[PDB]
Amino acid sequence: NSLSAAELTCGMIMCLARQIPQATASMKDGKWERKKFMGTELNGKTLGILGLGRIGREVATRMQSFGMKTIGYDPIISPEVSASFGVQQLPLEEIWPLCDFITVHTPLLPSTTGLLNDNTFAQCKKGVRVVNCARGGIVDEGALLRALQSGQCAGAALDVFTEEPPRDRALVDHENVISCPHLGASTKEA
Ligand SMILES: CC(=O)c1cccc(NS(=O)(=O)c2ccc(C(=O)Nc3nc(-c4cccc(F)c4)cs3)cc2)c1
Repeated sequence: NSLSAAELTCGMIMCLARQIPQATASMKDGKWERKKFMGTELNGKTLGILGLGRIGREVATRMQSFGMKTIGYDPIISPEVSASFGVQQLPLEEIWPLCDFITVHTPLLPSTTGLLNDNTFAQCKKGVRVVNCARGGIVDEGALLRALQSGQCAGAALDVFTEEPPRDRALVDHENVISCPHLGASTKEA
């Protein structure tokens, strides 16, 4: 249930940091491009977790074992509660500039549609990497594409889309985007 989505989320973080999907595609194309796929060490990097329910918490404790600094926001949870599972809660506007990675684990609500958009992408560190394994639309897909084309977002991992399967292929086809056909709950155990 929740663990299958959390596990996919953590797998997406790893794939963004080390470009494994892109590296595998390169190898199967007969190339050996070690320089192109220089990646990111996760230890010491900051992961922003938006939404601190069950799945957000599971992602947090897994990624803490990699030495990631886990910060986040959830308007239902108090900072004292989030501290108990190791997530430093800050106001959203303080979160954007600090994150190397951002992952969303909110319900899809009016307040969370387009949570990442043109405004908040601009508040991020240049080169932020974004994961959406929750619900399509939490990350504004048009804004995400603009951030990818500018370099403001260095990479994105999407398990979900506003339309499934997506009809607009701009995100899926982007070289810095990794994607899955909504596999979040696709394990035999789940
Ligand atoms: C563990 C504990 O003692 C405790 C204490 C109180 C309640 C619970 N219950 S819970 O843990 O199951 C749970 C359930 C729901 C939610 C939740 O609805 N979160 C949402 N976030 C946004 C959100 C909007 C904008 C930006 C953004 F980043 C996030 C919208 S709604 C969060 C946690 C548990």
